[PDB]
Amino acid sequence: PRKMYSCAFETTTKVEDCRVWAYGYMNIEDHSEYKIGNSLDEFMAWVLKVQADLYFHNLKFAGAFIINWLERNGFKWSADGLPNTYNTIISRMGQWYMIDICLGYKGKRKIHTVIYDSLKKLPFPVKKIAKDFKLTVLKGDIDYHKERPVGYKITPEEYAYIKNDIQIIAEALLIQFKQGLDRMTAGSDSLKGFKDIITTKKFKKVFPTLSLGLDKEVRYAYRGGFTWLNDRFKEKEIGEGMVFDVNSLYPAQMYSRLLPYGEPIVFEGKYVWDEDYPLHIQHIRCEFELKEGYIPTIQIKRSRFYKGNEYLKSSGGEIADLWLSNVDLELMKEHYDLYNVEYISGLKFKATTGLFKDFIDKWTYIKTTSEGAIKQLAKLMLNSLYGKFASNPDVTGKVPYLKENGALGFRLGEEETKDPVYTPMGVFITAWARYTTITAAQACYDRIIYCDTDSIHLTGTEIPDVIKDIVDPKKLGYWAHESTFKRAKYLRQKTYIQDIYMKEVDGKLVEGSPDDYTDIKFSVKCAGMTDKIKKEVTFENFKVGFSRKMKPKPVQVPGGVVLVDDTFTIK
DNA sequence: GACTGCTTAC
DNA sequence: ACACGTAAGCAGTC
Repeated sequence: PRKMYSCAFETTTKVEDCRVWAYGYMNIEDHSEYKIGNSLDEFMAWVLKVQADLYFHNLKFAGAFIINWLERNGFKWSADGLPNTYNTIISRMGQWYMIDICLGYKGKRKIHTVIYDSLKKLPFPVKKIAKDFKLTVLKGDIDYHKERPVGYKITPEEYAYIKNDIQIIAEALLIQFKQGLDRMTAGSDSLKGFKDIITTKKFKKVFPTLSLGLDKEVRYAYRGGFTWLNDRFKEKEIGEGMVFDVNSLYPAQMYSRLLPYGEPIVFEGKYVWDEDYPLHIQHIRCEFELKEGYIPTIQIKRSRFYKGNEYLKSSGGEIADLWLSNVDLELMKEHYDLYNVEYISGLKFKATTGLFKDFIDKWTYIKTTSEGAIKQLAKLMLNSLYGKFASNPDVTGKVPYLKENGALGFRLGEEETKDPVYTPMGVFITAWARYTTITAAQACYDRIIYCDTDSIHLTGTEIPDVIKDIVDPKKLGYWAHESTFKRAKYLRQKTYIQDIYMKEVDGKLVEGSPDDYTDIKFSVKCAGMTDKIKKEVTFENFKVGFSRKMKPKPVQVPGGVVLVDDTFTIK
Protein backbone atom coordinates (compact mmCIF):
# COMPACT_ATOMS: atom_id res chain seq x y z
CA PRO A 1 0.00 0.00 0.00
CA ARG A 2 1.41 3.41 -1.04
CA LYS A 3 0.73 6.46 1.17
CA MET A 4 -0.55 9.87 0.05
CA TYR A 5 0.15 13.18 1.81
CA SER A 6 -1.08 16.76 1.51
CA CYS A 7 1.79 19.26 1.92
CA ALA A 8 2.54 22.98 2.09
CA PHE A 9 5.40 25.38 2.63
CA GLU A 10 5.49 28.92 3.90
CA THR A 11 8.50 30.92 2.74
CA THR A 12 10.45 34.18 3.20
CA THR A 13 10.20 37.17 0.87
CA LYS A 14 13.73 38.59 0.52
CA VAL A 15 15.64 38.03 -2.80
CA GLU A 16 18.91 37.95 -0.82
CA ASP A 17 17.34 35.49 1.66
CA CYS A 18 14.85 32.92 0.41
CA ARG A 19 14.05 29.91 2.63
CA VAL A 20 11.22 27.85 4.05
CA TRP A 21 10.14 29.10 7.50
CA ALA A 22 7.39 26.49 8.08
CA TYR A 23 6.31 23.20 6.47
CA GLY A 24 3.30 20.88 6.90
CA TYR A 25 2.39 17.35 5.80
CA MET A 26 -0.76 15.37 6.55
CA ASN A 27 -1.61 11.78 5.62
CA ILE A 28 -4.57 12.17 3.19
CA GLU A 29 -6.09 8.96 4.58
CA ASP A 30 -5.34 9.70 8.25
CA HIS A 31 -5.56 13.37 9.18
CA SER A 32 -4.31 12.58 12.65
CA GLU A 33 -0.94 11.70 11.05
CA TYR A 34 0.64 15.06 10.37
CA LYS A 35 3.43 17.41 11.35
CA ILE A 36 4.17 21.12 11.21
CA GLY A 37 7.83 22.14 11.46
CA ASN A 38 10.19 25.00 10.67
CA SER A 39 13.08 23.22 8.82
CA LEU A 40 13.46 22.14 5.16
CA ASP A 41 16.27 19.71 6.02
CA GLU A 42 13.84 18.08 8.43
CA PHE A 43 11.01 18.01 5.87
CA MET A 44 13.32 16.65 3.20
CA ALA A 45 14.82 14.00 5.60
CA TRP A 46 11.23 12.77 5.89
CA VAL A 47 10.60 13.03 2.13
CA LEU A 48 13.55 10.71 1.50
CA LYS A 49 12.20 8.00 3.80
CA VAL A 50 8.36 8.04 3.51
CA GLN A 51 8.56 6.48 0.09
CA ALA A 52 5.12 7.83 -0.67
CA ASP A 53 3.19 10.13 -3.00
CA LEU A 54 3.17 13.81 -1.95
CA TYR A 55 0.99 16.68 -3.12
CA PHE A 56 1.50 20.39 -2.96
CA HIS A 57 -1.04 22.93 -4.20
CA ASN A 58 0.96 24.82 -6.87
CA LEU A 59 3.95 22.47 -7.25
CA LYS A 60 5.57 25.07 -9.52
CA PHE A 61 6.16 27.03 -6.29
CA ALA A 62 7.14 24.59 -3.48
CA GLY A 63 8.90 22.69 -6.24
CA ALA A 64 11.56 25.35 -6.81
CA PHE A 65 12.49 24.97 -3.14
CA ILE A 66 12.52 21.17 -3.30
CA ILE A 67 14.83 21.08 -6.32
CA ASN A 68 17.07 23.77 -4.84
CA TRP A 69 17.56 21.43 -1.86
CA LEU A 70 18.00 18.24 -3.92
CA GLU A 71 20.73 19.89 -5.99
CA ARG A 72 22.69 20.89 -2.88
CA ASN A 73 22.35 17.48 -1.19
CA GLY A 74 23.69 14.95 -3.64
CA PHE A 75 20.92 14.56 -6.22
CA LYS A 76 20.92 15.25 -9.94
CA TRP A 77 18.28 15.26 -12.60
CA SER A 78 17.98 11.95 -14.43
CA ALA A 79 15.31 10.63 -16.76
CA ASP A 80 16.58 7.07 -16.15
CA GLY A 81 15.61 6.69 -12.49
CA LEU A 82 19.10 5.99 -11.09
CA PRO A 83 19.76 6.12 -7.28
CA ASN A 84 20.30 9.61 -5.85
CA THR A 85 18.65 11.30 -8.80
CA TYR A 86 15.34 12.93 -9.45
CA ASN A 87 13.17 12.91 -12.56
CA THR A 88 10.58 15.54 -13.47
CA ILE A 89 7.70 16.14 -15.84
CA ILE A 90 7.72 19.93 -16.41
CA SER A 91 6.11 21.16 -19.61
CA ARG A 92 7.42 23.51 -22.29
CA MET A 93 5.07 26.13 -20.74
CA GLY A 94 6.51 25.80 -17.21
CA GLN A 95 3.65 23.83 -15.71
CA TRP A 96 4.79 21.28 -13.14
CA TYR A 97 3.31 17.77 -12.78
CA MET A 98 5.81 15.59 -10.97
CA ILE A 99 9.10 15.29 -9.08
CA ASP A 100 10.20 11.67 -8.64
CA ILE A 101 12.95 11.29 -6.03
CA CYS A 102 14.73 7.91 -6.40
CA LEU A 103 16.87 6.55 -3.51
CA GLY A 104 17.57 3.09 -4.89
CA TYR A 105 16.07 -0.34 -5.50
CA LYS A 106 15.18 -3.36 -3.45
CA GLY A 107 15.16 -6.13 -6.04
CA LYS A 108 13.24 -4.96 -9.10
CA ARG A 109 11.18 -2.51 -7.06
CA LYS A 110 11.98 1.24 -6.97
CA ILE A 111 12.39 3.10 -3.68
CA HIS A 112 11.22 6.66 -4.16
CA THR A 113 8.96 9.54 -3.19
CA VAL A 114 6.91 11.17 -5.93
CA ILE A 115 5.62 14.71 -5.58
CA TYR A 116 2.58 15.89 -7.53
CA ASP A 117 0.56 19.09 -8.08
CA SER A 118 -2.87 18.96 -6.30
CA LEU A 119 -3.72 22.07 -8.34
CA LYS A 120 -3.73 19.80 -11.43
CA LYS A 121 -6.41 17.66 -9.76
CA LEU A 122 -8.24 20.52 -8.10
CA PRO A 123 -7.87 23.63 -10.27
CA PHE A 124 -8.95 26.32 -7.86
CA PRO A 125 -7.45 28.20 -4.95
CA VAL A 126 -7.60 26.34 -1.60
CA LYS A 127 -9.99 28.95 -0.12
CA LYS A 128 -12.51 28.20 -2.93
CA ILE A 129 -12.10 24.41 -2.66
CA ALA A 130 -13.07 24.78 1.01
CA LYS A 131 -16.17 26.85 0.27
CA ASP A 132 -17.42 24.74 -2.63
CA PHE A 133 -16.60 21.31 -1.10
CA LYS A 134 -18.17 22.41 2.26
CA LEU A 135 -14.96 21.90 4.25
CA THR A 136 -13.66 23.89 7.25
CA VAL A 137 -11.66 26.96 6.23
CA LEU A 138 -10.28 29.69 8.48
CA LYS A 139 -10.87 33.30 7.49
CA GLY A 140 -7.82 35.55 6.88
CA ASP A 141 -4.25 34.40 6.22
CA ILE A 142 -0.68 34.28 7.46
CA ASP A 143 0.98 37.73 7.59
CA TYR A 144 3.19 37.42 4.48
CA HIS A 145 5.41 40.45 4.89
CA LYS A 146 6.64 40.04 8.47
CA GLU A 147 10.17 39.70 9.69
CA ARG A 148 11.16 36.01 10.02
CA PRO A 149 14.87 35.35 10.58
CA VAL A 150 16.42 31.85 10.85
CA GLY A 151 14.93 29.97 13.80
CA TYR A 152 11.76 32.01 13.66
CA LYS A 153 9.28 30.11 15.80
CA ILE A 154 5.86 29.40 14.24
CA THR A 155 3.08 30.98 16.26
CA PRO A 156 -0.11 29.18 17.37
CA GLU A 157 -2.19 31.09 14.76
CA GLU A 158 0.17 30.23 11.87
CA TYR A 159 0.19 26.55 12.94
CA ALA A 160 -3.59 26.88 12.72
CA TYR A 161 -3.50 28.29 9.17
CA ILE A 162 -0.86 25.84 7.98
CA LYS A 163 -2.72 22.84 9.40
CA ASN A 164 -5.99 24.04 7.88
CA ASP A 165 -4.57 24.47 4.33
CA ILE A 166 -3.11 20.97 4.23
CA GLN A 167 -6.31 19.48 5.73
CA ILE A 168 -8.65 21.31 3.26
CA ILE A 169 -6.69 19.66 0.45
CA ALA A 170 -6.34 16.30 2.28
CA GLU A 171 -10.12 16.03 2.71
CA ALA A 172 -10.75 17.12 -0.89
CA LEU A 173 -8.23 14.79 -2.53
CA LEU A 174 -9.63 11.89 -0.46
CA ILE A 175 -13.24 12.54 -1.58
CA GLN A 176 -11.97 12.57 -5.16
CA PHE A 177 -9.90 9.40 -4.85
CA LYS A 178 -12.96 7.78 -3.21
CA GLN A 179 -15.19 8.77 -6.15
CA GLY A 180 -12.85 6.81 -8.44
CA LEU A 181 -10.99 9.84 -9.79
CA ASP A 182 -7.49 8.63 -8.96
CA ARG A 183 -5.49 9.84 -11.95
CA MET A 184 -2.87 12.57 -11.97
CA THR A 185 -5.03 15.30 -13.49
CA ALA A 186 -8.67 16.36 -13.70
CA GLY A 187 -8.32 16.03 -17.45
CA SER A 188 -6.90 12.53 -17.27
CA ASP A 189 -9.84 11.59 -14.95
CA SER A 190 -12.37 12.83 -17.51
CA LEU A 191 -10.81 11.12 -20.50
CA LYS A 192 -10.40 7.84 -18.59
CA GLY A 193 -14.05 8.20 -17.45
CA PHE A 194 -15.07 8.69 -21.08
CA LYS A 195 -12.90 5.76 -22.31
CA ASP A 196 -14.42 3.63 -19.52
CA ILE A 197 -17.95 4.21 -20.84
CA ILE A 198 -17.26 3.60 -24.58
CA THR A 199 -14.52 1.06 -23.80
CA THR A 200 -10.86 1.23 -24.80
CA LYS A 201 -11.32 -1.16 -27.75
CA LYS A 202 -13.97 1.09 -29.29
CA PHE A 203 -12.12 4.30 -28.45
CA LYS A 204 -9.06 3.15 -30.46
CA LYS A 205 -11.16 2.29 -33.49
CA VAL A 206 -13.48 5.33 -33.40
CA PHE A 207 -10.61 7.68 -32.44
CA PRO A 208 -7.58 6.33 -34.37
CA THR A 209 -4.00 7.57 -34.09
CA LEU A 210 -3.15 10.07 -36.85
CA SER A 211 0.46 10.54 -37.95
CA LEU A 212 2.31 13.62 -36.64
CA GLY A 213 2.07 15.16 -40.11
CA LEU A 214 -1.70 14.97 -40.39
CA ASP A 215 -2.18 15.98 -36.74
CA LYS A 216 -0.20 19.17 -37.33
CA GLU A 217 -2.41 19.98 -40.31
CA VAL A 218 -5.60 19.30 -38.39
CA ARG A 219 -4.13 21.57 -35.69
CA TYR A 220 -3.84 24.60 -38.03
CA ALA A 221 -7.66 24.60 -37.84
CA TYR A 222 -7.74 24.45 -34.03
CA ARG A 223 -8.79 27.79 -32.48
CA GLY A 224 -10.32 28.88 -29.15
CA GLY A 225 -12.95 31.39 -28.04
CA PHE A 226 -14.38 34.32 -29.97
CA THR A 227 -13.39 37.50 -28.17
CA TRP A 228 -14.72 40.64 -29.82
CA LEU A 229 -15.54 44.25 -28.87
CA ASN A 230 -17.88 46.12 -31.22
CA ASP A 231 -15.60 49.08 -31.96
CA ARG A 232 -18.33 51.69 -31.84
CA PHE A 233 -18.50 51.08 -28.06
CA LYS A 234 -14.71 51.17 -27.62
CA GLU A 235 -13.47 53.37 -24.71
CA LYS A 236 -16.96 54.91 -24.35
CA GLU A 237 -18.98 54.95 -21.10
CA ILE A 238 -22.36 53.44 -21.97
CA GLY A 239 -25.59 53.20 -19.96
CA GLU A 240 -27.85 50.21 -19.33
CA GLY A 241 -27.15 46.72 -20.67
CA MET A 242 -27.21 42.96 -20.05
CA VAL A 243 -25.09 39.77 -20.15
CA PHE A 244 -26.26 36.37 -21.36
CA ASP A 245 -24.02 33.32 -21.37
CA VAL A 246 -24.48 29.77 -22.57
CA ASN A 247 -25.05 26.99 -20.06
CA SER A 248 -21.98 24.73 -20.34
CA LEU A 249 -20.84 25.83 -23.78
CA TYR A 250 -18.54 22.94 -24.60
CA PRO A 251 -20.44 20.02 -23.08
CA ALA A 252 -23.47 21.50 -24.84
CA GLN A 253 -21.80 21.13 -28.25
CA MET A 254 -20.53 17.65 -27.29
CA TYR A 255 -24.03 16.54 -26.41
CA SER A 256 -25.72 17.37 -29.68
CA ARG A 257 -23.49 18.76 -32.49
CA LEU A 258 -22.31 16.75 -35.52
CA LEU A 259 -18.80 15.77 -34.50
CA PRO A 260 -16.00 13.92 -36.34
CA TYR A 261 -14.57 10.43 -35.83
CA GLY A 262 -12.73 7.55 -37.55
CA GLU A 263 -9.93 7.38 -40.08
CA PRO A 264 -9.93 10.57 -42.17
CA ILE A 265 -9.59 10.64 -45.97
CA VAL A 266 -7.21 13.19 -47.48
CA PHE A 267 -8.31 15.18 -50.53
CA GLU A 268 -6.71 17.58 -52.91
CA GLY A 269 -8.45 20.79 -54.00
CA LYS A 270 -11.93 21.72 -52.76
CA TYR A 271 -13.86 19.22 -50.66
CA VAL A 272 -16.60 17.45 -52.62
CA TRP A 273 -19.79 16.65 -50.64
CA ASP A 274 -20.08 13.18 -49.11
CA GLU A 275 -22.84 11.92 -46.72
CA ASP A 276 -20.54 9.30 -45.20
CA TYR A 277 -17.81 11.94 -44.61
CA PRO A 278 -19.84 15.18 -44.05
CA LEU A 279 -17.31 17.11 -41.94
CA HIS A 280 -14.02 18.42 -43.31
CA ILE A 281 -11.09 20.73 -42.71
CA GLN A 282 -10.25 22.81 -45.79
CA HIS A 283 -6.99 24.65 -46.53
CA ILE A 284 -7.65 27.76 -48.58
CA ARG A 285 -5.98 30.99 -49.65
CA CYS A 286 -8.22 33.94 -50.40
CA GLU A 287 -9.24 37.57 -50.24
CA PHE A 288 -12.47 38.78 -48.53
CA GLU A 289 -14.82 41.60 -47.52
CA LEU A 290 -17.22 41.86 -44.55
CA LYS A 291 -20.81 42.44 -45.71
CA GLU A 292 -22.77 45.36 -44.19
CA GLY A 293 -24.82 44.36 -41.13
CA TYR A 294 -22.44 41.55 -40.12
CA ILE A 295 -19.99 40.85 -37.29
CA PRO A 296 -16.46 39.91 -38.50
CA THR A 297 -15.26 36.40 -37.71
CA ILE A 298 -11.89 35.99 -39.50
CA GLN A 299 -8.86 36.34 -37.28
CA ILE A 300 -5.42 35.71 -38.90
CA LYS A 301 -2.50 34.78 -36.67
CA ARG A 302 1.10 33.98 -37.61
CA SER A 303 1.31 36.31 -40.68
CA ARG A 304 3.38 39.43 -41.33
CA PHE A 305 0.25 41.29 -42.57
CA TYR A 306 -1.98 41.12 -39.43
CA LYS A 307 -2.30 41.68 -36.22
CA GLY A 308 -3.43 38.31 -34.99
CA ASN A 309 -5.97 39.55 -32.41
CA GLU A 310 -8.03 41.71 -34.82
CA TYR A 311 -11.24 40.43 -36.43
CA LEU A 312 -10.93 41.89 -39.90
CA LYS A 313 -13.41 44.01 -41.90
CA SER A 314 -11.29 43.06 -44.97
CA SER A 315 -8.22 41.19 -46.24
CA GLY A 316 -6.72 44.58 -47.17
CA GLY A 317 -5.18 43.67 -50.49
CA GLU A 318 -3.39 40.56 -49.24
CA ILE A 319 -3.87 36.84 -49.75
CA ALA A 320 -5.03 35.14 -46.55
CA ASP A 321 -3.81 31.58 -45.93
CA LEU A 322 -6.08 29.62 -43.58
CA TRP A 323 -7.08 26.09 -42.46
CA LEU A 324 -10.76 25.98 -41.63
CA SER A 325 -13.36 23.49 -40.47
CA ASN A 326 -16.55 23.31 -42.49
CA VAL A 327 -18.34 25.00 -39.58
CA ASP A 328 -15.90 27.93 -39.71
CA LEU A 329 -16.10 28.18 -43.48
CA GLU A 330 -19.93 28.00 -43.62
CA LEU A 331 -20.23 30.88 -41.08
CA MET A 332 -17.50 32.78 -42.87
CA LYS A 333 -19.23 32.42 -46.26
CA GLU A 334 -22.38 33.91 -44.69
CA HIS A 335 -20.73 36.93 -43.00
CA TYR A 336 -18.15 37.80 -45.67
CA ASP A 337 -17.84 38.03 -49.40
CA LEU A 338 -14.97 35.61 -50.12
CA TYR A 339 -13.34 35.99 -53.49
CA ASN A 340 -10.45 34.69 -55.56
CA VAL A 341 -10.53 31.54 -53.44
CA GLU A 342 -7.83 28.95 -53.96
CA TYR A 343 -8.84 25.58 -52.59
CA ILE A 344 -5.60 23.77 -51.82
CA SER A 345 -6.33 20.57 -49.89
CA GLY A 346 -8.01 19.03 -46.88
CA LEU A 347 -9.12 16.01 -44.90
CA LYS A 348 -12.71 14.84 -44.58
CA PHE A 349 -14.16 12.89 -41.64
CA LYS A 350 -17.17 10.71 -40.97
CA ALA A 351 -19.39 12.15 -38.24
CA THR A 352 -22.08 11.42 -35.65
CA THR A 353 -23.99 12.99 -32.77
CA GLY A 354 -24.11 11.71 -29.18
CA LEU A 355 -20.63 10.16 -28.96
CA PHE A 356 -20.65 11.87 -25.51
CA LYS A 357 -24.35 11.28 -24.60
CA ASP A 358 -23.83 8.51 -21.99
CA PHE A 359 -20.89 10.31 -20.39
CA ILE A 360 -22.64 13.69 -20.22
CA ASP A 361 -25.99 12.51 -18.87
CA LYS A 362 -24.22 10.29 -16.30
CA TRP A 363 -22.31 13.15 -14.72
CA THR A 364 -25.05 15.69 -15.29
CA TYR A 365 -27.34 13.41 -13.27
CA ILE A 366 -24.70 13.22 -10.56
CA LYS A 367 -24.46 17.04 -10.72
CA THR A 368 -28.23 17.73 -10.50
CA THR A 369 -28.72 15.26 -7.62
CA SER A 370 -25.72 15.99 -5.38
CA GLU A 371 -24.52 18.81 -3.03
CA GLY A 372 -21.08 20.34 -2.36
CA ALA A 373 -18.03 18.16 -3.02
CA ILE A 374 -19.47 15.51 -5.28
CA LYS A 375 -21.42 18.23 -7.16
CA GLN A 376 -18.10 20.03 -7.86
CA LEU A 377 -16.33 16.81 -8.88
CA ALA A 378 -19.18 16.16 -11.33
CA LYS A 379 -18.70 19.66 -12.78
CA LEU A 380 -14.99 18.92 -12.98
CA MET A 381 -15.54 15.77 -15.00
CA LEU A 382 -17.92 17.46 -17.41
CA ASN A 383 -15.77 20.51 -18.01
CA SER A 384 -12.30 18.91 -18.29
CA LEU A 385 -13.00 16.41 -21.10
CA TYR A 386 -12.96 18.21 -24.43
CA GLY A 387 -9.56 19.93 -23.98
CA LYS A 388 -7.86 16.68 -24.08
CA PHE A 389 -8.71 15.25 -27.49
CA ALA A 390 -6.52 17.98 -29.06
CA SER A 391 -3.52 17.30 -26.74
CA ASN A 392 -0.34 18.42 -28.46
CA PRO A 393 1.63 15.26 -29.24
CA ASP A 394 4.83 17.26 -28.66
CA VAL A 395 5.72 16.63 -25.03
CA THR A 396 9.21 18.11 -25.14
CA GLY A 397 9.93 18.85 -21.46
CA LYS A 398 11.95 21.29 -19.34
CA VAL A 399 14.87 19.99 -17.34
CA PRO A 400 15.95 21.79 -14.13
CA TYR A 401 19.52 22.64 -13.08
CA LEU A 402 21.29 25.13 -10.78
CA LYS A 403 22.63 28.10 -12.67
CA GLU A 404 26.10 29.13 -11.54
CA ASN A 405 24.44 31.96 -9.54
CA GLY A 406 22.76 29.50 -7.13
CA ALA A 407 19.28 29.90 -8.63
CA LEU A 408 17.28 27.36 -10.61
CA GLY A 409 17.42 27.47 -14.43
CA PHE A 410 15.74 25.37 -17.14
CA ARG A 411 16.81 23.90 -20.46
CA LEU A 412 14.59 22.21 -23.06
CA GLY A 413 15.34 18.49 -23.15
CA GLU A 414 15.22 16.14 -26.13
CA GLU A 415 12.33 16.15 -28.57
CA GLU A 416 9.71 13.77 -27.20
CA THR A 417 6.55 12.85 -29.07
CA LYS A 418 3.39 11.14 -27.72
CA ASP A 419 0.56 9.61 -29.75
CA PRO A 420 -2.06 12.13 -30.92
CA VAL A 421 -5.36 11.67 -29.13
CA TYR A 422 -7.97 12.91 -31.61
CA THR A 423 -7.33 16.51 -32.61
CA PRO A 424 -10.17 16.87 -35.14
CA MET A 425 -12.72 16.44 -32.32
CA GLY A 426 -11.10 19.44 -30.58
CA VAL A 427 -11.21 21.46 -33.80
CA PHE A 428 -14.96 20.95 -34.22
CA ILE A 429 -16.04 21.27 -30.56
CA THR A 430 -14.55 24.79 -30.31
CA ALA A 431 -15.74 25.55 -33.84
CA TRP A 432 -19.31 24.84 -32.74
CA ALA A 433 -18.91 26.97 -29.59
CA ARG A 434 -17.80 29.90 -31.73
CA TYR A 435 -20.70 29.36 -34.15
CA THR A 436 -23.09 29.32 -31.19
CA THR A 437 -21.82 32.60 -29.78
CA ILE A 438 -21.41 34.39 -33.12
CA THR A 439 -24.83 33.58 -34.57
CA ALA A 440 -26.47 34.81 -31.31
CA ALA A 441 -24.40 37.99 -31.40
CA GLN A 442 -25.31 38.49 -35.08
CA ALA A 443 -29.03 37.91 -34.39
CA CYS A 444 -28.69 40.77 -31.87
CA TYR A 445 -26.44 42.82 -34.15
CA ASP A 446 -28.31 46.11 -33.52
CA ARG A 447 -27.55 45.67 -29.77
CA ILE A 448 -24.29 43.74 -29.42
CA ILE A 449 -21.36 45.25 -27.49
CA TYR A 450 -19.05 42.38 -26.70
CA CYS A 451 -18.46 38.61 -26.72
CA ASP A 452 -15.95 36.43 -25.00
CA THR A 453 -16.22 32.72 -25.84
CA ASP A 454 -19.60 31.95 -24.26
CA SER A 455 -20.96 35.44 -23.53
CA ILE A 456 -22.89 38.13 -25.40
CA HIS A 457 -23.06 41.65 -23.91
CA LEU A 458 -26.03 43.81 -25.12
CA THR A 459 -27.24 47.40 -24.65
CA GLY A 460 -30.67 47.77 -23.00
CA THR A 461 -32.40 45.56 -20.42
CA GLU A 462 -35.22 43.64 -22.21
CA ILE A 463 -34.57 40.16 -23.60
CA PRO A 464 -34.34 40.41 -27.45
CA ASP A 465 -37.07 38.57 -29.39
CA VAL A 466 -34.79 36.55 -31.76
CA ILE A 467 -33.14 35.05 -28.64
CA LYS A 468 -36.28 34.66 -26.47
CA ASP A 469 -36.78 31.01 -27.63
CA ILE A 470 -33.29 29.74 -26.71
CA VAL A 471 -33.13 31.52 -23.32
CA ASP A 472 -33.48 29.54 -20.10
CA PRO A 473 -31.35 29.78 -16.93
CA LYS A 474 -30.73 26.01 -16.58
CA LYS A 475 -31.13 23.96 -19.80
CA LEU A 476 -27.88 22.73 -21.38
CA GLY A 477 -26.65 24.85 -24.34
CA TYR A 478 -29.33 27.56 -23.94
CA TRP A 479 -28.57 31.16 -22.97
CA ALA A 480 -28.98 32.32 -19.36
CA HIS A 481 -29.56 35.97 -18.48
CA GLU A 482 -26.85 36.17 -15.81
CA SER A 483 -26.72 39.94 -15.23
CA THR A 484 -27.98 43.43 -16.02
CA PHE A 485 -25.85 46.57 -15.55
CA LYS A 486 -26.52 50.30 -14.93
CA ARG A 487 -23.49 51.46 -16.90
CA ALA A 488 -20.32 49.99 -18.39
CA LYS A 489 -17.01 50.86 -20.09
CA TYR A 490 -15.30 48.49 -22.54
CA LEU A 491 -11.70 49.50 -23.35
CA ARG A 492 -10.63 46.55 -25.52
CA GLN A 493 -10.60 42.71 -25.53
CA LYS A 494 -10.87 41.16 -22.04
CA THR A 495 -10.85 44.69 -20.56
CA TYR A 496 -14.17 46.08 -19.20
CA ILE A 497 -16.02 47.32 -16.13
CA GLN A 498 -19.69 46.99 -15.16
CA ASP A 499 -21.88 48.41 -12.39
CA ILE A 500 -24.10 45.36 -11.95
CA TYR A 501 -27.69 45.55 -10.58
CA MET A 502 -27.83 43.33 -7.46
CA LYS A 503 -30.42 42.54 -4.76
CA GLU A 504 -30.87 40.87 -1.36
CA VAL A 505 -32.20 37.30 -1.33
CA ASP A 506 -32.00 35.83 2.20
CA GLY A 507 -29.70 38.71 3.14
CA LYS A 508 -27.29 37.86 0.27
CA LEU A 509 -26.05 40.14 -2.53
CA VAL A 510 -27.26 38.31 -5.69
CA GLU A 511 -27.80 39.65 -9.25
CA GLY A 512 -31.07 41.49 -9.82
CA SER A 513 -32.79 43.68 -12.37
CA PRO A 514 -33.57 47.44 -12.74
CA ASP A 515 -37.14 47.07 -11.37
CA ASP A 516 -35.70 45.11 -8.41
CA TYR A 517 -32.37 46.18 -7.22
CA THR A 518 -31.29 47.19 -3.71
CA ASP A 519 -27.62 47.81 -4.49
CA ILE A 520 -24.92 48.23 -7.17
CA LYS A 521 -21.73 46.12 -7.45
CA PHE A 522 -18.61 47.30 -9.27
CA SER A 523 -16.98 44.59 -11.40
CA VAL A 524 -13.63 44.72 -13.12
CA LYS A 525 -12.62 42.31 -15.88
CA CYS A 526 -9.19 42.97 -17.19
CA ALA A 527 -6.68 40.35 -18.36
CA GLY A 528 -3.36 40.51 -16.55
CA MET A 529 -4.72 42.65 -13.69
CA THR A 530 -4.33 40.92 -10.33
CA ASP A 531 -7.13 41.32 -7.75
CA LYS A 532 -5.34 43.92 -5.55
CA ILE A 533 -4.95 46.32 -8.49
CA LYS A 534 -8.61 45.88 -9.42
CA LYS A 535 -9.54 47.65 -6.14
CA GLU A 536 -7.71 50.75 -7.36
CA VAL A 537 -9.83 50.82 -10.54
CA THR A 538 -12.69 53.28 -10.59
CA PHE A 539 -14.93 54.36 -13.48
CA GLU A 540 -13.03 57.61 -13.98
CA ASN A 541 -9.44 56.21 -14.10
CA PHE A 542 -10.07 52.98 -16.09
CA LYS A 543 -8.36 53.92 -19.30
CA VAL A 544 -5.24 53.53 -21.35
CA GLY A 545 -2.77 55.04 -18.91
CA PHE A 546 -3.90 53.40 -15.65
CA SER A 547 -0.81 52.06 -13.91
CA ARG A 548 -0.09 50.63 -10.46
CA LYS A 549 3.12 49.09 -9.06
CA MET A 550 1.28 46.44 -7.04
CA LYS A 551 1.77 43.25 -9.14
CA PRO A 552 3.51 40.12 -7.73
CA LYS A 553 6.11 38.62 -10.07
CA PRO A 554 7.66 35.27 -9.06
CA VAL A 555 11.41 35.26 -9.67
CA GLN A 556 13.95 32.42 -9.33
CA VAL A 557 16.64 33.12 -6.73
CA PRO A 558 19.15 30.99 -4.86
CA GLY A 559 17.19 28.77 -2.56
CA GLY A 560 13.79 29.03 -4.26
CA VAL A 561 11.18 31.49 -5.62
CA VAL A 562 10.28 34.95 -4.29
CA LEU A 563 7.40 37.24 -5.24
CA VAL A 564 8.74 40.62 -6.32
CA ASP A 565 6.59 43.70 -6.87
CA ASP A 566 6.04 44.70 -10.48
CA THR A 567 3.89 47.24 -12.39
CA PHE A 568 0.73 46.70 -14.44
CA THR A 569 -0.20 49.34 -17.00
CA ILE A 570 -2.92 49.50 -19.64
CA LYS A 571 -1.16 50.27 -22.90
C1' DG B 1 5.12 35.73 -36.31
C1' DA B 2 8.78 33.74 -34.18
C1' DC B 3 12.71 36.44 -26.76
C1' DT B 4 11.24 34.87 -21.66
C1' DG B 5 8.07 34.41 -17.99
C1' DC B 6 4.46 35.54 -16.13
C1' DT B 7 -0.79 37.44 -15.45
C1' DT B 8 -6.39 36.87 -16.11
C1' DA B 9 -10.76 35.58 -19.11
C1' DC B 10 -13.08 31.97 -20.43
C1' DA C 1 6.27 5.85 -19.65
C1' DC C 2 2.75 9.93 -16.56
C1' DA C 3 1.50 15.34 -19.10
C1' DC C 4 -6.15 19.66 -21.45
C1' DG C 5 -6.21 24.42 -23.75
C1' DT C 6 -6.49 29.27 -26.61
C1' DA C 7 -6.63 33.92 -26.28
C1' DA C 8 -5.33 38.63 -25.09
C1' DG C 9 -1.75 41.30 -22.46
C1' DC C 10 2.53 43.62 -19.62
C1' DA C 11 7.55 44.12 -18.65
C1' DG C 12 11.97 43.12 -18.71
C1' DT C 13 16.67 40.99 -21.43
C1' DC C 14 19.94 40.46 -24.81
